[PDB]
Amino acid sequence: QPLAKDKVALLIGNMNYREHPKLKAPLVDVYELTNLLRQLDFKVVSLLDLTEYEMRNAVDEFLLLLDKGVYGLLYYAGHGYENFGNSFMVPVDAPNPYRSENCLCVQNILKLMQEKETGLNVFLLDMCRTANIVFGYATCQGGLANGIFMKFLKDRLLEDKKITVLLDEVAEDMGKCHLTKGKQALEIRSSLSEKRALTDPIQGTEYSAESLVRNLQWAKAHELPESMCLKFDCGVQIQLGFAAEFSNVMIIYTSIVYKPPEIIMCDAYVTDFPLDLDIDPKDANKGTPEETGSYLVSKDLPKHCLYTRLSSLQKLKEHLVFTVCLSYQYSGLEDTVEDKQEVNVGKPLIAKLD
Amino acid sequence: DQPLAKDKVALLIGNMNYREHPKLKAPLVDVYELTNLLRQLDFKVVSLLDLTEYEMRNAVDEFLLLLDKGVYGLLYYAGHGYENFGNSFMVPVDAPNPYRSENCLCVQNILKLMQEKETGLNVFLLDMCRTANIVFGYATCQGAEAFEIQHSGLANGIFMKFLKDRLLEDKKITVLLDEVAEDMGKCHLTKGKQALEIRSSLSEKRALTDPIQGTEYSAESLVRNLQWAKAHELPESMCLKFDCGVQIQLGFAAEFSNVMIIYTSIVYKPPEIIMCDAYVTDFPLDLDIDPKDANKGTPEETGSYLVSKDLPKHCLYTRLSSLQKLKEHLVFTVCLSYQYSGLEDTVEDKQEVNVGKPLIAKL
Ligand SMILES: CO[C@@H](C)c1c(Nc2ccc([C@H](N(C)C(=O)C3CCS(=O)(=O)CC3)C(F)(F)F)cc2)cnc2cc(Cl)nn12
Ligand SMILES: CO[C@@H](C)c1c(Nc2ccc([C@H](N(C)C(=O)C3CCS(=O)(=O)CC3)C(F)(F)F)cc2)cnc2cc(Cl)nn12
Repeated sequence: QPLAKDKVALLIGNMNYREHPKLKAPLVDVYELTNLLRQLDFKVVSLLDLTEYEMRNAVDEFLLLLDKGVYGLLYYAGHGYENFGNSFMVPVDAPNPYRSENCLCVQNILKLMQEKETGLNVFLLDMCRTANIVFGYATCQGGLANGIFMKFLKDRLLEDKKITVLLDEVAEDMGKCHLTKGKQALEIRSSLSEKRALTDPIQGTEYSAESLVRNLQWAKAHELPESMCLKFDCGVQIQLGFAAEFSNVMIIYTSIVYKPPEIIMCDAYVTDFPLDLDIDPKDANKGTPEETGSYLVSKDLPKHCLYTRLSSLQKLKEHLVFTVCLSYQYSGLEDTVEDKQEVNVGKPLIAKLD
Repeated sequence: DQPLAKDKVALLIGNMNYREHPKLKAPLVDVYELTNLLRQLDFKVVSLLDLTEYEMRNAVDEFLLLLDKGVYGLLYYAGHGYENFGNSFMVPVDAPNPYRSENCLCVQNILKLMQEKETGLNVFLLDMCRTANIVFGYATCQGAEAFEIQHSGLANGIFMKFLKDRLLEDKKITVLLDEVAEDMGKCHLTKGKQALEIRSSLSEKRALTDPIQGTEYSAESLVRNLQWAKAHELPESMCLKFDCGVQIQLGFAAEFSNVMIIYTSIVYKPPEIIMCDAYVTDFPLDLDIDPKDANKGTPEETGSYLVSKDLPKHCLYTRLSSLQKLKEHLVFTVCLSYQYSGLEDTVEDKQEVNVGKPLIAKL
């Protein structure tokens, strides 16, 4: 029975390009793929909208996890560039027109992967135009629907079959669909000489330094701040919540859980976020998570709160410090009272790394 | 439902006799055996040994013109190869030492031309020594180290030994090749001697065993049949009669599309004649036939080990390789040295023969 020493996955979805058309599918697809891989016991890091420097750092750190026998999976969705026989992943800060030096060369990553003694290394490119390496290269021409590749991949990914056979079925499913024939293509390259599957069990978990390094890094990237009850001088109590949508996207939500009898009406809101997050106050404190651009973790969030989506957590170099304001009017009075409390929740999710 | 092929054509090239590089042995057996397995799957096959740059570019370009809509193509190359700047190359027998890209055939350039075809299935197999529905098998093996114990020259190469055991399966070509890759992985002898990468954009259930689409007489179909029929035309057997009464039969067999075996035998000898030798000579200079290799008592003495079994026995054999170099009619002389009963004098006679342009030279 083939076994994995560990299962690690890096998933990058680029959508909000500074000088190129915006994509919608990577958001839904990276989130879908993250939960499918968690079902197969992968430790996953999922990141949205990365610059060149961020993507190069993420890919280099992912490659350091590929110790002998480890199963790796690198998925990229976004703009892709093809030039002089090479393909390139396009970061969100790419100039117009594309230049090689600003993008990540796919063949350079494949060359770095061939140097590893991984039990399985899957590299999937879902682009808009022995190492045991399986490379899938999906290409399509330029609301919450999946992209073509993920629509077919998600319905086969949990199969207990050799990864090459399973990807071959995905390519055949696409060729049997009229939507794909003149819109989407799939190319698979493989030097897999053994029976290896994403479903293969992880080997009897020892506590070696090598395995502890891999678990530590992943554990940091998943650290959410604990829920907080803020107590104000006037008696008002605000509950503060934190949810992870991606490794670099966190949803914050607030609710006035206790309002004293003597206070007619009160409003709470979050403000003064670190400037490196670039939070537009007009997109914060929404009555629904969907209004923040958060449509995936929405269902699993408490109701009747105010929501703020904190994306770009990878850009935070300091502690996440922000303010909770309170505007309350006393009974039988004509004054609006303001009071604020600073909150330091440390370095959440991917910002926990350094 | 059952996928169909409009037609099935294959071009197999095996380079062994390098001018400035080491000689290989496995392409001879591998190209011969793969030809016979493909014929069993109803492919029209062209098999060529030892091609120069010019010959290879012509063979590949002419095979690419056969790839009409719905056609199943297979290109197989065995010989020296090299990878330079992400591109791989097929080395022709006239390539200088060291390799120069302009003298070699770029594999990526060929794959690009295949992409422009509406083929039902396009299979490109490289067995090198170091929409289109394309399936590309890139096999690379370690060049034989100087002190390694060599085995028989009639042994299969590593890739073909594994491929021949799966090739006839009625299974999707990508799955079949994936099983070949896995068979090589289980064999620990191949761990550092043979590698195999499979690249595929096949989007349908295509197999080499798919039946050919209800055989027609269209112009486009007849064009592929005609070119292939020309490359398989052998001269018919001849009976040469000499003044002395002796009759000599001259026979012809094909080993490869560019290798023909000629054989002579005495079919009638008058009782008054005792000694009687027939031998072939005056071959076109372009073929470069060494007379020391001609007129042998066994096919194996000419370097012919594959069609030997199907050749008539008790003949004199001559192997004519490099038929692709023949630029005019294959004209040669059949000599007769004989002796009458009771006489010490050896009498001589000869007859010139024109057998047209055989096999690949018929193009
Ligand atoms: C080994 O670590 C774990 C968590 C890890 C990865 N590491 C990783 C991911 C993203 C980044 C980038 N970061 C923070 C910067 O580039 C920073 C560098 C320091 S800085 O001050 O410039 C802030 C930006 C990005 F993409 F988020 F931006 C860097 C490292 C990658 N894949 C996996 C898969 C699994 Cl499982 N674990 N894993
Ligand atoms: C469409 O035709 C058929 C027979 C055909 C091919 N054609 C083909 C064409 C040229 C050559 C070369 N030739 C003669 C020259 O290069 C000559 C060029 C003119 S010349 O006078 O210089 C002598 C050499 C070589 F390789 F033999 F050398 C070899 C093969 C190729 N693949 C297939 C597969 C199937 Cl099925 N049919 N098929």
